[PDB]
Parts: sequence; structure tokens; C-alpha cells
Amino acid sequence: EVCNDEVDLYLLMDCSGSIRRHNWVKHAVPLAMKLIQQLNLNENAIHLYANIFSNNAKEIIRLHSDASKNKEKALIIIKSLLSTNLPYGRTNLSDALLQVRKHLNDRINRENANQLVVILTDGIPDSIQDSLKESRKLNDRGVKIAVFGIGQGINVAFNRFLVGCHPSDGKCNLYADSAWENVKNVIGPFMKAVCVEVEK
Ligand SMILES: [Cl-]
Repeated sequence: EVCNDEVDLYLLMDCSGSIRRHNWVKHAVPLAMKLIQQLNLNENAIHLYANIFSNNAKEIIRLHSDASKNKEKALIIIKSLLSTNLPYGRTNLSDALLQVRKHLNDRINRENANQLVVILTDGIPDSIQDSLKESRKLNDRGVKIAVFGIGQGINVAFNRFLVGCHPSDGKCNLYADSAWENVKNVIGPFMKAVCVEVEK
């Protein structure tokens, strides 16, 4: 796997109504699955956390659970997202980020592990200010943030600002974007680049 290190990885999966059910089924859920496939989930390597967010954040994989540390068990849970009322609602990225900060506050995370947030999103947050504020508070706790943008509703400048890059210029290893139909071709190289940054 291109991601293989002691990393607590918080997958924040946008489930907003802007996605459209057919994209959710054919692309978003398969994208999360392929993302997970880039990770060595193990007690001594990556531990996964996952939430979905639209109106609010909802945890779907508990950090350090069996599914957090085993890829087959993680993939069953992601696949279970198909048989739901998703997608729907707005884009409450700040509440999704807040849940990660609650893990840190509460000392749930491995203190020894690098802390990485990976956001999958097709839009702009409800509150750019609340999002960038949470993100700062995460950054102060040593958290790195990566963003994978999808489709025409994103704002690339905001995404790049979020991950700590210049909004337009220069290489940004913590950011990538893709058209809906192309996401599974962009995810592997993105996760390779992100994991290289996290390690360096
Ligand atoms: Cl928000």
C-alpha cells in the first residue's frame, strides 16, 4: 500500500444533496472504497476513522475499532452506505472537523501517530469561516489536512487554503481534484502524494 505508517486517518466524506444519488452509488461510495484500499490498516500502521457529513457529521467507523484496523471490515461499512437515504442536505464541514478535534481533546488518538484528515467533497462549506477556524485548531494540534475535490461545485482556492497551500500557485501535494467519472483514476496518486507528505 502507498500509505503505510503509524497514522490515525480521519476520512470525512461529504454526503450532501448536491452529489446526486447516481454519483453517490456509482462513484462516491466506490471512491471511499478505493481510498481505503490505498491504506495498510493494521494495529501497528494506519487506524481509520470515518464520518459522513451534510447537515451534520455522523460517525460511521470508530477510531481503533476492529473496522478501523482491518480493510475487509472497513469496506463492509462503507458499502453499507448504499442502502441508506443518502445523499442529502447541506455541507457542514466545520462539524465534521469538530468531531476530529473532539478525538484529540479527549485523547482518543494515538499520541505517537501522525494525524491526518482526508476530506472527500463536491462543494463549498456552509461556513468558510467556521471551517478554516476548526482547521487552524487542528493544525495547532499537529493535524495535517488533505482534500480531494470532485466536480464543478468545488472552490479550488478554498480547498488549497484549507490544506495550507497557496490558493493557486505551486505544487500542492495535499490537494487533488477530479470530474465525477474519473475519480477512481485520481485517488491512488493523490493518496501516494498525501502519505509522502505526512511522512516527511
Ligand atoms: Cl461548515
